[PDB]
Amino acid sequence: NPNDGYDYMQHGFDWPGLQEGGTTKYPACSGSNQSPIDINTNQLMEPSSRSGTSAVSLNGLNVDGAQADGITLTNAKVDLEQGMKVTFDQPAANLPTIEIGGTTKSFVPIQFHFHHFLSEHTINGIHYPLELHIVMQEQDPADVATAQLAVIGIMYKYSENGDAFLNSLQTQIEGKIGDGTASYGDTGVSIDNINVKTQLLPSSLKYAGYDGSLTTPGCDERVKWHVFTTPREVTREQMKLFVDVTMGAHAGADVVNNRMIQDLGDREVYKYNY
Ligand code: NA
Ligand SMILES: [Zn+2]
Repeated sequence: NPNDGYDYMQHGFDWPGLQEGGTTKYPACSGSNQSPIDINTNQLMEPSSRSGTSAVSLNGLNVDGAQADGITLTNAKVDLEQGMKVTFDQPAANLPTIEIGGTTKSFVPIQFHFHHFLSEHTINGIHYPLELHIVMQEQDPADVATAQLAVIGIMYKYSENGDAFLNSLQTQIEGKIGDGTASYGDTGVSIDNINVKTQLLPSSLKYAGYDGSLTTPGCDERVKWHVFTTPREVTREQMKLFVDVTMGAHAGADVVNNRMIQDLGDREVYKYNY
């Protein structure tokens, strides 16, 4: 019930073949620059060998939000259903940039969401219990439907010590469910402002970048991926929030919402800040 024309029962294995009225529903899900992928750290190439795309200048994302040129996601809201999407007022200053096809472009964070219980990307063949995707869109694109996107992927490994931001989100949500001001399935539920640098970015800026796609249909190949290789931490107790919210919203929802890894094909993956 959460997604419309597809689900995660086969982790997307079925997506490229779905047809309706003898017409293929998601032709781009069969492309050759699909995401997610495995990140083999011993095979990462040097950034200068990547044609057409530079490292991201994190700018305001990597400056304490309390600072003048630090970004704070404001008027933040979370959807109480699978993926727990968080939306907020569009940042307009200190935007991160990426030089693409020779042009430096600014990127605007538009939402962030989660892939819970199994990560979409793997690092050296290993999955993480949680992967956060901060989705950014190039500023003023020609058409929003075909806009260049940049996504930041952040992993969380199981640990005996949970993450601070996840704790706050869990506390806020569990509190609103408890006092009746929010119900599972509600969308755009208010939550506290978020300090990108202190609450979301991991402890090291090391990341793997490559050319990829959306990991949900239509799988459009318009994403510059930045997968940070140092994980944050999460406890099984914090992971319970995702099940409660996901099944509380739709009894038929898939609690493990990861698309399977895809063929790298002729792409290389590059290492940044190593
Ligand atoms: Na600030
Ligand atoms: Zn995602």
